[PDB]
Amino acid sequence: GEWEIIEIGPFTQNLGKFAVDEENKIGQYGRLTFNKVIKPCMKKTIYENEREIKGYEYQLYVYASDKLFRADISEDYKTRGRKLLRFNGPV
Repeated sequence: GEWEIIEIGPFTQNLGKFAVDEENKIGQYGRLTFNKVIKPCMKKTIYENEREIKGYEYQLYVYASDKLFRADISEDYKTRGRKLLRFNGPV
């Protein structure tokens, strides 16, 4: 368990892809969000000791046209959960 931001290209757009494809999950009715999906993203892996988990939290900020957004991805184990949900962005 230790890491953080990596790149500033796909790493961001990535969440954007699953963003609209997952926006439904955490929520109920997804929408359009491809205006400006990026913002200061970040990621943090989560490995046990001998490969008992090896999770990864993907936090992306989707700055769409209608406004600024952001989702949170987490895929850990041992006492975690794997899936994309978060999709907000306060002001």
